[PDB]
Amino acid sequence: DPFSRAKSLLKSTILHAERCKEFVGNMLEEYQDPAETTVQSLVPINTWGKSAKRKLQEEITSDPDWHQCPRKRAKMSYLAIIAGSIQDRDKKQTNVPRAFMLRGSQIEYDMKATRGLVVDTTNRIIVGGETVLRE
Repeated sequence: DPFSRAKSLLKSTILHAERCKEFVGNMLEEYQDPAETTVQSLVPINTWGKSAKRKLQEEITSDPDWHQCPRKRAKMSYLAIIAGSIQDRDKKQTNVPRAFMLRGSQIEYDMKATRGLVVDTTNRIIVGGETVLRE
């Protein structure tokens, strides 16, 4: 199930800094990761990979301690999921989208966490309708 599968991954990364840092580094540099094939099943085939990796690298440069902050983890999780997604080899690479629909579904996934799978109201962080953090 794409929904439940996305929910599991994002909980593991948003709630755990060490796992999020590991996950992000593996997606950015393409090394083994337990969510490798999961990531590929969730994102439609796209041309966004290099853009996502640039974004990831800008963030690490500007704030090394990004993994300390839950809002940043959610954002970097979004970019990392795209960074490890299946790329269309025949098309020009293009800019990452701000949101996309999880593969084979109308489940929206938003980078700024306004809508869909991951929702951040500045009080809670809600993953798949389940509140996982509350300030």
